Amino acid sequence: NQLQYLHKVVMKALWKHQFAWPFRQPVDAVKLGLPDYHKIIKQPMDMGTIKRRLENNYYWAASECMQDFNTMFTNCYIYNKPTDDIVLMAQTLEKIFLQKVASMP
Amino acid sequence: NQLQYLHKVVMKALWKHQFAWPFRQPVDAVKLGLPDYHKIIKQPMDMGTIKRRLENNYYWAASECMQDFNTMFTNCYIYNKPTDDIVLMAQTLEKIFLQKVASMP
Ligand SMILES: Cc1nnc2n1-c1ccccc1C(c1ccccc1)=N[C@H]2NC(=O)OCc1ccccc1
Ligand SMILES: Cc1nnc2n1-c1ccccc1C(c1ccccc1)=N[C@H]2NC(=O)OCc1ccccc1
Repeated sequence: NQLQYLHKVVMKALWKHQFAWPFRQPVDAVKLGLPDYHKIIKQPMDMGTIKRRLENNYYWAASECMQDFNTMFTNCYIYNKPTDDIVLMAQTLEKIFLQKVASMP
Repeated sequence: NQLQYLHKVVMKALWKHQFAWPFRQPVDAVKLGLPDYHKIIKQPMDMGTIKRRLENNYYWAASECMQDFNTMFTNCYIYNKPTDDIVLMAQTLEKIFLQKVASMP
């Protein structure tokens, strides 16, 4: 019921979102040219991974899925500079995530 | 019911927590010697403010209170360096926040 909601309502909205594109797949540190990314960020996470996990019944509790969303956003804030656009993008998506989590069954 | 839960269960646990102390009052940029804090962080938030707001029935929806917790943690990640202790402290508290939010009525 709760994981159904996270998949059917929360992920549906965030995946579609205008600012979703950077978070749809794992950060490729080599392509992006970020040699220090995996030195700073120890637990990478992204929406593609969360989506697969929801589809394949990976999670046992809603909170596990919620923690993955949180880790995704947090990594972005920790690695990037405050003035970066990605930071505003993460904030916008996280706000919507928390709003819908408040309405979870 | 939901705001009661946020006050009685969520705030109760986080306020007591070992790592709560830096977040119990607004960041005093002058005392802490952070001249650029309010240039970078545009919406300051802290647990003291959230606690007063819960006590005084300030909030209309649980999500408003949840957004304040999120803003508090996010500010910490954006302003501080990745290796700072406060960053680990925020992560620990945020994990507990999200865990209890998953059990909200
Ligand atoms: C997700 C995520 N998390 N971080 C990043 N993405 C990301 C993932 C996939 C694609 C893009 C991005 C964007 C991005 C997103 C949107 C707009 C602009 C940028 N930015 C990436 N970070 C970056 O390029 O760091 C700059 C840097 C480089 C070297 C050293 C220090 C700092
Ligand atoms: C909350 C919160 N958010 N940021 C900070 N606190 C905070 C609030 C109240 C009290 C302490 C702290 C601690 C803290 C907390 C715990 C342990 C260590 C530190 N650190 C503060 N930041 C800081 O000193 O920046 C270093 C800096 C200075 C100048 C320039 C650049 C960077």
